[PDB]
Amino acid sequence: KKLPITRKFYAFYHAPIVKFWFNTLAYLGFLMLYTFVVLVKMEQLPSVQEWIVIAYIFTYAIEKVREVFMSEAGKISQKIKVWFSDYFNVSDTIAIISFFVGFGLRFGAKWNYINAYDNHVFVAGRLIYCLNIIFWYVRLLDFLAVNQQAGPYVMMIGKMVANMFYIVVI
Amino acid sequence: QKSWIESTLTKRECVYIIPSSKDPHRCLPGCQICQQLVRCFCGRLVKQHACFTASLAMKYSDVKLGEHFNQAIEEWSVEKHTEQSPTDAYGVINFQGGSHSYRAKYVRLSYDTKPEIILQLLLKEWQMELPKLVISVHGGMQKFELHPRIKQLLGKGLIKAAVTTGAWILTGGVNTGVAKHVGDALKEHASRSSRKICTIGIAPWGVIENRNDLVGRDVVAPYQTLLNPLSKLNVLNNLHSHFILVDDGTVGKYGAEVRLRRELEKTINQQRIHARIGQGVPVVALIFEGGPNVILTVLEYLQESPPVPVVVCEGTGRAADLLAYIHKQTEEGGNLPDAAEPDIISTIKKTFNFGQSEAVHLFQTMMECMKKKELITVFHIGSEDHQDIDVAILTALLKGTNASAFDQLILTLAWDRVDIAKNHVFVYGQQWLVGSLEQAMLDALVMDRVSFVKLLIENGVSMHKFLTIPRLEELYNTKQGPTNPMLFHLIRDVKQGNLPPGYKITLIDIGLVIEYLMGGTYRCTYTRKRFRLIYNSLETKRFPYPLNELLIWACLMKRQVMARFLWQHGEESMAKALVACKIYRSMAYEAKQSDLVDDTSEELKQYSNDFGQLAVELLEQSFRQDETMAMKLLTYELKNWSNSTCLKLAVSSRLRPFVAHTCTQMLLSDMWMGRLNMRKNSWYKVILSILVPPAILMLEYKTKAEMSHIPQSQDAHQMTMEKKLPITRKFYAFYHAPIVKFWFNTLAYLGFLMLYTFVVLVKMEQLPSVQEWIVIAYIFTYAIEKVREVFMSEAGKISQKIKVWFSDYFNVSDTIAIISFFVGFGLRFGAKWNYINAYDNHVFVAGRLIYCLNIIFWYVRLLDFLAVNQQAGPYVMMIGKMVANMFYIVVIMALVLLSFGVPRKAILYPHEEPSWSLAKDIVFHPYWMIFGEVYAYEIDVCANDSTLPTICGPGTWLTPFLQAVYLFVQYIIMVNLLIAFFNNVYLQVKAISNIVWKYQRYHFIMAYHEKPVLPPPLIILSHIVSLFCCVCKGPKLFLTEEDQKKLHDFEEQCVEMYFDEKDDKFNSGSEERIRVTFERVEQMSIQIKEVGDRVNYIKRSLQSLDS
Amino acid sequence: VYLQVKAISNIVWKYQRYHFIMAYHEKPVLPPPLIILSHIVSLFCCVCKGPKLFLTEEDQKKLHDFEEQCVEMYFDEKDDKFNSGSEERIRVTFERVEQMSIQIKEVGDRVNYIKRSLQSLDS
Ligand SMILES: CCCCCCCC/C=C/CCCCCCCC(=O)O[C@@H](COC(=O)CCCCCCCCCCCCCCC)COP(=O)([O-])OCC[N+](C)(C)C
Ligand SMILES: CCCCCCCC/C=C/CCCCCCCC(=O)O[C@@H](COC(=O)CCCCCCCCCCCCCCC)COP(=O)([O-])OCC[N+](C)(C)C
Ligand SMILES: CCCCCCCC/C=C/CCCCCCCC(=O)O[C@@H](COC(=O)CCCCCCCCCCCCCCC)COP(=O)([O-])OCC[N+](C)(C)C
Ligand SMILES: CCCCCCCC/C=C\CCCCCCCC(=O)O[C@@H](COC(=O)CCCCCCCCCCCCCCC)COP(=O)([O-])OCC[N+](C)(C)C
Ligand SMILES: CCCCCCCC/C=C\CCCCCCCC(=O)O[C@@H](COC(=O)CCCCCCCCCCCCCCC)COP(=O)([O-])OCC[N+](C)(C)C
Ligand SMILES: CCCCCCCC/C=C\CCCCCCCC(=O)O[C@@H](COC(=O)CCCCCCCCCCCCCCC)COP(=O)([O-])OCC[N+](C)(C)C
Ligand SMILES: CCCCCCCC/C=C\CCCCCCCC(=O)O[C@@H](COC(=O)CCCCCCCCCCCCCCC)COP(=O)([O-])OCC[N+](C)(C)C
Ligand SMILES: CCCCCCCC/C=C\CCCCCCCC(=O)O[C@@H](COC(=O)CCCCCCCCCCCCCCC)COP(=O)([O-])OCC[N+](C)(C)C
Ligand SMILES: CCCCCCCC/C=C\CCCCCCCC(=O)O[C@@H](COC(=O)CCCCCCCCCCCCCCC)COP(=O)([O-])OCC[N+](C)(C)C
Ligand SMILES: CCCCCCCC/C=C\CCCCCCCC(=O)O[C@@H](COC(=O)CCCCCCCCCCCCCCC)COP(=O)([O-])OCC[N+](C)(C)C
Ligand SMILES: CCCCCCCC/C=C\CCCCCCCC(=O)O[C@@H](COC(=O)CCCCCCCCCCCCCCC)COP(=O)([O-])OCC[N+](C)(C)C
Ligand SMILES: Oc1ccc2c3c1O[C@H]1c4oc5ccccc5c4C[C@@]4(O)[C@@H](C2)N(CC2CC2)CC[C@]314
Ligand SMILES: Oc1ccc2c3c1O[C@H]1c4oc5ccccc5c4C[C@@]4(O)[C@@H](C2)N(CC2CC2)CC[C@]314
Repeated sequence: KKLPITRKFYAFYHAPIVKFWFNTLAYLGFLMLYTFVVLVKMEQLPSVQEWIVIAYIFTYAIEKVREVFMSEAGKISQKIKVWFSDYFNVSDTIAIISFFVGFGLRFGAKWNYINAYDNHVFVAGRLIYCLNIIFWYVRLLDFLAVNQQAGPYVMMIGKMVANMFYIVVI
Repeated sequence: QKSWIESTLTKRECVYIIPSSKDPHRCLPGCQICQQLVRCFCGRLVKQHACFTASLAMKYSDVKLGEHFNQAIEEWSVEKHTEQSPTDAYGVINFQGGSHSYRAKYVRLSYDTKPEIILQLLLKEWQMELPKLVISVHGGMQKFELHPRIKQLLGKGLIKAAVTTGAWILTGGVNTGVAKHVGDALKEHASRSSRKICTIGIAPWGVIENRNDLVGRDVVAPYQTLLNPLSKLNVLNNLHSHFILVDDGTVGKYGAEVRLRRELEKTINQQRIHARIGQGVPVVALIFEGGPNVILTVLEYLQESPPVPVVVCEGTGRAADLLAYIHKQTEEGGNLPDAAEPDIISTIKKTFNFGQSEAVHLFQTMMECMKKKELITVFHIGSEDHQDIDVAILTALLKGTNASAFDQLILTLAWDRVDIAKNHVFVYGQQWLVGSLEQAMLDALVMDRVSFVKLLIENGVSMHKFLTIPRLEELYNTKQGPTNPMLFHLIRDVKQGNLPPGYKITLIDIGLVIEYLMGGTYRCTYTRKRFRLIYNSLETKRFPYPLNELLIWACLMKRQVMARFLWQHGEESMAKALVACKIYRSMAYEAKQSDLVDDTSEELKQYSNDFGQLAVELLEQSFRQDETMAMKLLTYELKNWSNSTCLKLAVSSRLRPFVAHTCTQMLLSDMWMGRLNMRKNSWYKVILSILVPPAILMLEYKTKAEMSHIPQSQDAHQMTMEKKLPITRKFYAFYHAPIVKFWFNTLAYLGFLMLYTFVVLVKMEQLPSVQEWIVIAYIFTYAIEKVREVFMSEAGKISQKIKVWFSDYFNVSDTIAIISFFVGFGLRFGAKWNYINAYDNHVFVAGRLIYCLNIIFWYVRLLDFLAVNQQAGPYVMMIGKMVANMFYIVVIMALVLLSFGVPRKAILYPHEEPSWSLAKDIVFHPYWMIFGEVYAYEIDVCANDSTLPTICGPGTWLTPFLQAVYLFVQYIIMVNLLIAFFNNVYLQVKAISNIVWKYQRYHFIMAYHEKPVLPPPLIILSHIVSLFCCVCKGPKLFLTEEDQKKLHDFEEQCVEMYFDEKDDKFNSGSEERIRVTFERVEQMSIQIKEVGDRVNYIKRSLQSLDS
Repeated sequence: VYLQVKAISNIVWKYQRYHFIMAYHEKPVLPPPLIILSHIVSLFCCVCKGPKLFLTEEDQKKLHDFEEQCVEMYFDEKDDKFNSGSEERIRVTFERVEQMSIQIKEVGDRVNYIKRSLQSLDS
């Protein structure tokens, strides 16, 4: 029993297994809040739950920018071509961009003060939230794919969609 | 200085320069030519010494002014005027890659190295193993060219002597003469056996080329093998591993190592060959094509204590062949044959020109080498004489140097060579001492020498007289063999942690390990009263069954090859295999629950499955011979294994293929019948006879002779010892049959559900109805019986009874069902009634609703009753295995569910306060869509035929698109993925479920021998009697003594038939017949070509006799 | 199509654990609501100022000996499996029985050259 006290904290928080659950628990708490935001009535100013959501997706987007620039290959345009080759990285790009399109229409709109959803710009911003949240539930399969048993089925669903295309066309 | 070589080893330089004899060559101006060409008497010339002290003396003219008083010219000895100095050389001498990389080492040491220092060099520093044989090859330098035929035999024989004994081969090192032919033997038959072969070349630092390239402290130097045309010097041989290099003067001066190599042989022969054998390492001398100095070396070996023997070859043709010819024309140790000395000395001088003067001096050496014939082994090639020189090398260490046959046998034991021991130690006429063969057995068991245990048993050693208590104390307490590092962890677990540092293990301690591994109520023969008292006293000091005692030993010491051998010898073969399956299995479970750097649990688990497979294959062999006698083998007490049972041992091991084998299933099917002959009855008749007790007496039963293979109770046996079976016996036979106890509980259980379904569907008043009290009386008395199953089951530890019982599915489900019933009955019964309207009391509602939910437990429990059938049972066990296997597909289906419900609720209902109804609404409708409900008129809420016209609003046109995607993913992808999952996993889950069903009929059927006759509404009558007879005051298979004798003869006969048909199936396979053809056609190709050469030796006389 | 897509999906899943696990050696400790604390530090230490397997010199030597030994064992067991197969043993039998048929017929002719001298030396 070696490893004094301040060494055992470095060992824990830098283990990849710990970084995973420490991102997973934060992601599940994110969806619980972002499910609350989208089911409950939205007022003019965002709620405290809704700012936490925005703070997540914003800071989550910065980390995706960092993964691109600081990955492997010296050529900057070669960093791009590798990263847009994965499924959920393309899905994150659509999810991050469409959120701030939706937050922009939501937040930067002239309110009515007599009845909500007479502003069609605010409706369109809210309805993008309701559709953007699908990206973030399907992303739980991305978290579920760490398991030895679940993982191969998640990768299987995509391969079966491609293989049955022409039966579905018929 | 970070160099063990520098503190111990020695270079040495000729610091004092004496010139050559008299003459500088040419070139009149004498003042320059004394430096240009005149050598030192060292041997090298004056410009290469460099002499840090005498470098200041070479400027005058040289060291040591002139004529120097001619007696003093010779004065250079290597002791006086040749100064020692540190290392200058060690490293890898890696040869330039030919076939492979071929590394080696070198030292460059002195001549005056002490014999203890050179021995310290080879072992510790160079990480070499202490050998078991030294083959010092000796011959003549530079001669050459064996024949091709003789090159294969002498090549193959030298390798198989060294790789099968782990030998050192001492050569000359340099590529001239012998080492060229030693290494070419290594070229042909290497098979990377340099791990076992360590050829050590002892050369000088003289005639070797590129000596200055090897200069360096810890230098991996490259070394070339190119035949230098202009040169005549010698290179090292590439296929050596270690080099010892001795310098007396310098380049030239071709001898300094003859003493040091010989003194190395003295040091090895003084070392013990093994830490159990007092005999020293033998040294042999192999003689190829020789020379004049060879004859002085051969004679120096024979004239010594100990007399090192000599092996001489022939066919090469030199002094080697002289020793072949001189030894041939000579009987036992007398002087000479008829006077043919002019024929001998003439043959001596054709090798080297001596000329009748000192060729006579060779003859006094040839008459002392014909003298000691017993230590000389000639290998005649051309008549397969003595079969492959590796036999003849190792046989030569046994013929001479007269010693005991014990000394001959234990020498072969260290070499791990039985074919020498069988064919040259166990020959006819050899006389043995009284306790020598026993000491050989004790050595062979410890050293893990299985094939010598086989040889000593065949040649007279009895294990009954051999294996004593103190000797078997030793077999556990050895580190001089392959030991188990796990046995010491098992001993401290049963002695509460005390561990003294010496700690000779006792057999009282081993028995506590066996009882811990076998588990349950196992009691070894070491921890009983009879053994402890005779263990204090120290024939009765021997064992009655020794091979039961060693088979446990071999398993606990993790010696599998020894365990498979000791299993085949002795009685009770199928039982010992099931014990060993249990012993390794328990050690495999202890290995995982222990902090070791070496797990070795997968090795033990494989060893457990090997003996388990042997048990199944003996049951299959016994079942084919006689079905009835094989069922007796499953259930007779063993009397040497704690009165246990081959079923009880296999069920303890969870060895499923034995319990699921058709022999045990016939036995379980026959214990189910009891004394009913259900081959000529029907299940209609058993049920009818439960309801009509006088219909019992119209049922065909089984006789005493039709039940000799079925275990019974003690008092049930008394009923059989006496159309037999009078009236009051036929009632005992019926109501105690397990098949009858089943239907008599099943009918009571179905009547229970019919009542408890009535109670829960019909209105409940304040006081319980008569139907409802019967229900309570059932579950109460049913709960008492479950408490009795826990306490009175198997294992003495009360908390271990708990852990086994909560491991089954329906026993956990019964616990929840029994507890939640009385929670519900408590809220139901013990509540203040209202008397104006029922179900205004929320405590009574909650009690009733628990009944409505508790009844699900009792319908699902009908699957527990349905699982007795051969066809339904495996499907019930299959349902559970399929739920576990499809978990992660269903999880994905649940995330797709939430991916749709959350946006649909968000789009369609934009004006919601926080409520727990939101959790309901995002799950509810999307779940029912999986099951056929499209909600057709709630799609497109803005349509005219919509049933939700007020939900139409901004953006509700998105939801038909969302639901189209949802159901495509659910039915068309995920439901069909789940159909496909079950199809392609069906066969291997149906198969596993059949074995699991067949395995657990044992615990099922053996439970109904202990259950009472009477069902769980009336069972309280049986629990009064069970307390009455216990305070006031399982089954066995009975056999008479003439049926135990017939059973032991059956067990022995079926094992004999097992190994015979196993050997006949192997020897009659196509794989084995092809290779024995391959090996015989190989030998026939050798002979016919060699007979084809003899018949060509015939036609030389045809031309002669035709003349 | 289940078995061959389930099989391909297992290998693809196992392949991409590398890019997955080696990504989490470079990700920050702290999750994406609080990760902005880690991006300040990452810009602080960069402007102001992957993993390796360390081995001592006596462990590199033990590793190179292991690599060499396992390659030697590879070609030996590859040659022993080929020379011990039923296909190769039949043909080496085929080629030797062919040569033995040649020799015995040709030794069978020599022994017929012997019986010419039997009638001679019997006379
Ligand atoms: C590696 C790859 C993955 C990473 C991708 C990361 C990049 C993601 C990129 C995201 C950018 C997406 C576009 C932003 C929105 C513009 C469009 C729009 O509809 O605007 C609207 C809002 O117009 C405004 O002026 C208010 C916007 C407030 C700020 C929020 C948007 C920017 C945040 C971005 C933060 C992202 C940064 C994340 C960190 C880097 C315009 O319409 P309106 O004004 O509402 O209506 C006018 C009429 N009315 C007033 C009568 C109603
Ligand atoms: C091997 C393993 C398997 C075997 C497991 C076997 C053990 C199973 C264990 C079972 C025990 C389970 C708990 C019992 C009920 C207590 C909880 C409860 O809600 O009580 C209620 C009844 O309170 C009473 O005082 C009336 C209870 C009458 C007796 C029935 C319960 C005990 C029977 C147990 C017989 C089991 C023995 C079986 C044979 C051993 C309290 O609430 P209330 O008073 O209704 O309401 C008060 C307010 N009001 C008056 C205004 C309405
Ligand atoms: C073991 C394996 C794990 C299973 C998975 C997890 C299981 C899912 C767990 C879901 C959690 C439960 C949701 C209900 C939440 C509470 C409801 C409540 O408070 O009030 C509601 C009561 O309604 C009910 O109590 C009925 C709830 C709906 C039935 C759910 C069936 C399961 C379908 C899904 C199964 C697959 C799930 C797929 C997963 C994504 C009503 O609201 P109220 O405000 O009380 O009154 C409103 C008045 N009004 C009615 C007159 C209008
Ligand atoms: C980004 C990642 C963060 C990490 C997560 C932890 C940090 C986040 C934690 C807390 C932040 C909460 C916001 C602060 C304000 C509190 C007020 C409040 O919520 O009141 C509500 C109570 O609601 C709750 O108590 C929870 C509501 C969200 C549902 C999910 C809770 C769990 C999420 C996290 C934990 C699960 C973790 C699961 C995995 C282990 C009452 O409703 P209202 O607000 O009066 O009305 C709403 C109307 N409005 C919106 C129009 C105004
Ligand atoms: C504040 C309270 C905190 C706790 C609460 C939260 C609990 C935590 C969060 C979520 C639940 C997870 C708990 C079980 C984890 C088991 C460990 C395991 O084996 O993980 C495996 C999968 O690891 C994953 O992370 C799989 C995905 C789960 C997290 C993301 C949610 C998606 C699935 C659910 C979404 C909803 C489902 C639908 C119903 C609503 C990885 O391991 P393995 O390959 O099996 O091998 C074992 C060895 N190993 C671990 C070293 C790798
Ligand atoms: C108009 C009405 C429509 C009618 C119906 C028809 C339309 C609907 C049809 C199809 C919808 C399904 C979309 C998935 C298809 C992916 C295919 C694919 O290529 O996958 C790739 C990965 O992708 C995955 O592994 C997918 C994992 C996420 C699940 C998809 C979301 C579904 C659940 C949420 C839905 C919730 C529902 C509620 C929300 C609205 C794999 O590709 P590959 O072939 O293996 O290529 C080789 C590997 N390679 C990628 C590395 C090169
Ligand atoms: C625990 C194990 C026992 C073993 C079983 C045998 C012993 C059990 C046998 C008999 C016990 C019956 C109780 C005695 C009182 C009789 C009155 C009666 O029932 O009247 C009813 C007639 O109902 C019937 O005749 C049957 C009602 C139960 C349905 C199942 C019958 C078969 C169960 C057993 C045989 C099937 C065996 C199947 C397998 C071969 C009329 O209704 P009520 O009662 O006027 O109104 C109810 C209202 N209250 C409840 C609010 C008051
Ligand atoms: C190991 C086993 C543990 C068992 C623990 C025992 C649990 C005992 C628990 C509770 C005791 C209940 C007694 C009353 C308590 C105070 C409330 C009260 O008096 O009345 C209230 C009762 O409200 C309810 O909800 C009653 C039902 C609660 C039990 C819920 C099921 C628990 C068992 C799960 C299944 C078993 C699973 C177990 C399987 C393992 C209201 O009624 P009232 O007041 O009479 O008048 C009417 C309303 N009025 C006041 C407005 C007029
Ligand atoms: C008062 C009137 C009394 C009579 C009436 C009551 C009749 C009796 C009660 C019930 C019906 C059973 C009658 C058929 C029995 C056939 C015999 C047989 O082979 O049994 C097998 C299964 O044995 C079982 O017990 C299976 C489960 C049936 C009893 C429990 C009810 C669950 C299934 C139904 C629930 C509802 C279903 C849904 C529809 C509502 C066992 O045998 P085997 O492996 O096939 O091998 C034959 C050799 N052997 C017998 C030596 C082993
Ligand atoms: C919120 C809404 C939920 C949404 C849906 C999802 C939830 C529903 C999901 C699942 C429900 C099904 C439950 C059974 C699962 C058992 C799994 C298992 O491990 O089985 C074990 C035994 O178990 C059996 O053999 C089961 C036999 C009883 C049948 C189960 C009841 C179903 C019928 C009544 C239902 C009637 C319906 C009406 C009543 C309400 C076998 O385990 P194993 O893997 O083989 O392990 C190896 C062997 N070992 C055990 C010895 C170690
Ligand atoms: C894109 C694919 C090809 C399709 C091409 C064709 C379509 C072009 C694409 C999109 C069309 C978007 C506008 C259509 C609405 C017109 C009618 C209307 O007013 O509807 C509603 C508002 O609707 C809105 O305010 C729009 C909301 C924004 C939707 C965000 C993108 C949705 C698609 C996902 C992104 C796309 C990618 C998805 C992946 C495939 C009605 O609200 P209202 O105006 O207040 O009506 C009065 C109501 N009242 C009487 C009750 C008060
Ligand atoms: O092989 C077995 C053959 C027959 C039975 C069992 C066996 O094993 C048991 C087991 O295990 C299961 C696992 C999953 C699903 C069902 C079961 C079952 C069922 C069961 O509970 C059951 C019958 N009886 C009591 C019931 C009164 C008959 C007890 C023994 C039992
Ligand atoms: O083998 C892999 C094992 C585990 C994971 C991946 C693997 O490969 C990836 C990949 O590829 C897929 C293709 C089709 C369907 C699913 C995926 C996935 C999923 C995934 O996105 C995912 C987990 N994490 C991020 C998530 C935080 C965990 C990143 C890496 C990832």
